[PDB]
Amino acid sequence: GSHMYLSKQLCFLFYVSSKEIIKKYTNYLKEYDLTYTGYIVLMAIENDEKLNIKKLGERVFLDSGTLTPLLKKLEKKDYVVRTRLQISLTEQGKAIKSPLAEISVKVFNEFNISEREASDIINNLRNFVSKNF
Amino acid sequence: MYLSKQLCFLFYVSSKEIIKKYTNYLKEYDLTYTGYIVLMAIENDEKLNIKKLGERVFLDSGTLTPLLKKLEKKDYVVRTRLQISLTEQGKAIKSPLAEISVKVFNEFNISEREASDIINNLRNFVSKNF
Repeated sequence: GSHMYLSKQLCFLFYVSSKEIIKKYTNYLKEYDLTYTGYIVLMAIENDEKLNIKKLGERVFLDSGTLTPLLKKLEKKDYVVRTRLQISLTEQGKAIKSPLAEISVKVFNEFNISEREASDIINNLRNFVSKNF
Repeated sequence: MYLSKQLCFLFYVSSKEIIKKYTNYLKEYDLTYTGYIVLMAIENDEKLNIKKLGERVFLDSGTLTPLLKKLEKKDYVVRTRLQISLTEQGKAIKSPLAEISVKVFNEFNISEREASDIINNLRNFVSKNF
């Protein structure tokens, strides 16, 4: 019944779409030596902001096991600093977010997807998370 | 600017959350998510060539071949001189594997109409793009 046929379609279609969207980011991100998840973390920390790792994890839907070695790497890259712990952006981190911001726009402009189609996806995923997170 | 920001993030979060859920359920089978997709794509009594399977799941041989070797080590697929088919053990879990997807998307509070809208959005995006 519908729980089976709809979930199968949901599963496959999220698998293909996610796979392929991440591929396009990763392409742009190589030039910066950043992974996709690393990019997400940087983009999520605001410039005036100091965060603890738990709250940061809540915001980007990552576990501590994932976020912890990732922050160390970003620290090594001099993009974030940890101050006893709080996380924030370095001047280099704040600066690198200028070009990084262009990447989402670039990816979107590269896909065949209209402004109206994007709007619908936004609305529906809001809810898909909304009544869910 | 906002459009592409919201779409970047909302997609990130959706996939982050589907996978978390498939990982929970898949541990019992020692399967990665991509491996699960691959098994789901091979019908119970089917023998396919690896090129066609690659087509079904949008993977090139660079990713698919090592994955098939692993699935073979796990006694789920048989590879034959290259043709792929399910082992008897792989056929024995096709049913419980399918039921996982229902468990997963179920954990969402999502109606039939809400799921259908998402499906139509994504199917459109996929057909226009890949």
